[PDB]
Amino acid sequence: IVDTCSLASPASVCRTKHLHLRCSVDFTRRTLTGTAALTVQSQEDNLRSLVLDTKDLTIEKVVINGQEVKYALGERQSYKGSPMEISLPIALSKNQEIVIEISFETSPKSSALQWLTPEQTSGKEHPYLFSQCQAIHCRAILPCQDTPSVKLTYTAEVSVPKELVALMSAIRDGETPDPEDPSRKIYKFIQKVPIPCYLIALVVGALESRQIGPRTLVWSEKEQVEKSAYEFSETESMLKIAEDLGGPYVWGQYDLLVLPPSFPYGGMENPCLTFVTPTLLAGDKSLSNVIAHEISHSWTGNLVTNKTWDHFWLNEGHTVYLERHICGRLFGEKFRHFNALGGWGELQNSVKTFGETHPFTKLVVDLTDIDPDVAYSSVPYEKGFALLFYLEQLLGGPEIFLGFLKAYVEKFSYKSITTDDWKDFLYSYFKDKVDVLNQVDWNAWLYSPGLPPIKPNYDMTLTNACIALSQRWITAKEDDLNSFNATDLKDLSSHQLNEFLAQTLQRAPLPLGHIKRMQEVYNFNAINNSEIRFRWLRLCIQSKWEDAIPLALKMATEQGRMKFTRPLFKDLAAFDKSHDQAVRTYQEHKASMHPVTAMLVGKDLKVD
Ligand SMILES: CN(C)CCOc1ccc(Oc2ccccc2)cc1
Ligand SMILES: [Yb+3]
Ligand SMILES: [Yb+3]
Ligand SMILES: [Yb+3]
Ligand SMILES: [Yb+3]
Ligand SMILES: [Zn+2]
Repeated sequence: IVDTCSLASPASVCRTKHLHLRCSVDFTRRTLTGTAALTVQSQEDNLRSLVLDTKDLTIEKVVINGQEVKYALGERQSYKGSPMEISLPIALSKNQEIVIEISFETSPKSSALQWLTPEQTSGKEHPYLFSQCQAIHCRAILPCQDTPSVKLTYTAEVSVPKELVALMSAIRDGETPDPEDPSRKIYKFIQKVPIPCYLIALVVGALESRQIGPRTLVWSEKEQVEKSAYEFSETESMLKIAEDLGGPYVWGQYDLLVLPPSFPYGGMENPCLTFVTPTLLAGDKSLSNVIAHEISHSWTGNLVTNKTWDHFWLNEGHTVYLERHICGRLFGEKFRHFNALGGWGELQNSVKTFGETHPFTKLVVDLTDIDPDVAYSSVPYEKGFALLFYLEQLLGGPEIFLGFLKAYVEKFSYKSITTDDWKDFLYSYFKDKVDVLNQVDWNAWLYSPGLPPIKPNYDMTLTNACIALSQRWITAKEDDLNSFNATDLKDLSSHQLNEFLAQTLQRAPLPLGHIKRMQEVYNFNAINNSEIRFRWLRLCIQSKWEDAIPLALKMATEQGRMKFTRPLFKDLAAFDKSHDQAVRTYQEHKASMHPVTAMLVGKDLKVD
């Protein structure tokens, strides 16, 4: 099967087995410079050339067997970058391995990287760099077969200014002063478990660590360590549950890195070092499902991997499925159902926003000539989850379906698979239930746009109070507003508060007087919980409350998680009173934003 997002030679032609990366980080030039040594195994007879992905890389030379070889860069193909063809000096037989050492330098404009000035950090004294390779940005750091169909181990040595610390998606393997430059340090890393390259990660900054479990340090700038250690304290208990459900955690360490506010995603499951947004820091551990999610990826995604990005739902549906099982183990089955139902609500929202015929409301997609970053949404997460929850109920319940899950992980560990591999295995595992599986509308579930053909069964117990309060507000007239009071919230958890706001946002706009009264009685402006504040601010802006404009602009820019930043900017652009402010604010912040987020918000706003 073809990876339409990669220009490199496919796995049927050759396979990278190992990367040795030696590089130096230059904050003055905003470049990573060094060598990438790829141990490549031929999958063909008489192999005489191969192609790697690159994007905005400067190649100095390519060395094989101690000598330079011929290579050429093809024309750039937009978001895919430029293909790099390398002429092998000796034809390779099948299964023969060689080492190809490429000397390269990244561009400042690397879409994989954000370079922060001291001013953009917590500490204000030192600059900061972080990577984000998923889906296809690893090629903007180093030449590689940038496709999740290929898995490799890696070792790395990274030279940085001595006042800073480097971390990677790997086990830390020592530091020393840089023997060539006393103003620098060299940090070493080893990743002994084979991984797709999208899992390669690097951060360099003024980082400190705190131990929070037997195999977990939290890393961040000093200003955030204390809050992060508390917020994620349940990590080890989640890892133990995850091991029970998925089998052995094979990666050794499970560290967490809390990035600066411009980190563009809730989390990234980089092996040995999950990256998360500081917008998780609600002060009460209430957004810890994101940690449960990233933990779960150590099985579904990092062990069993999607073969191409068209099959991304395999990564996300199964991970959300495991995530909600971890939460259910910790807080009860009724809570698992509460979050499952909330996820269905997010899928409804996506389908409504995209449109019920939109190609990216399909579960299995076709990314031919589409930038994965433009396609990305919560659909593969929630439509994928819905399919699995539906199957769980069809096939005899969670205990039975968890047996399939563990078997599936065992079966495909260290491999990259397609939707058919998954469905073939489902049928084999549940062969005594084929008659039931054969009545599943597979083509609709997998390939039709819109809401899925069947909605699962959800327990309503923790949801009822959220809907009831939302409905009171929606059905209230002016002469009913007096009856609302802070006592309304006294028995709602933060999770239920968030769901009340989600329910209400689905019916937005509300009358302006309603939203004013809400603030007057509940003081939602004072809540720092990022998920709650996000929905609250969207509700205010869509209901045309001008007072909320500065609050929404501030949330949109003072952090950069796209889940929040993109919709806030879009709501602000849609509101006539804030439109010009939204565009100008974007234009003022554009140069200092994450490159991917800057591109997407700019497209969202039609700024060019
Ligand atoms: C979430 N991660 C931490 C950052 C974004 O990572 C991506 C993962 C997959 C991707 O490609 C798609 C998008 C939609 C449907 C199918 C495939 C695009 C981006
Ligand atoms: Yb041959
Ligand atoms: Yb400044
Ligand atoms: Yb098949
Ligand atoms: Yb009335
Ligand atoms: Zn995920």
